[PDB]
Amino acid sequence: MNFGAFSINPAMMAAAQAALQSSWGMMGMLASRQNQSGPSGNNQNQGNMQ
Repeated sequence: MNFGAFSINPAMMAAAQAALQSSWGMMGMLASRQNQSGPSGNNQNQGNMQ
């Protein structure tokens, strides 16, 4: 009797795919973990006087 008639239009699956847009792709000032190109941070203690 189900000649493809009881096929349900996706919504939860549809929203899940859209939720990815909020999952990642965040703004830089919101994600405090910023990357640096090279050892410019200087974590060495030798040469560090405070």
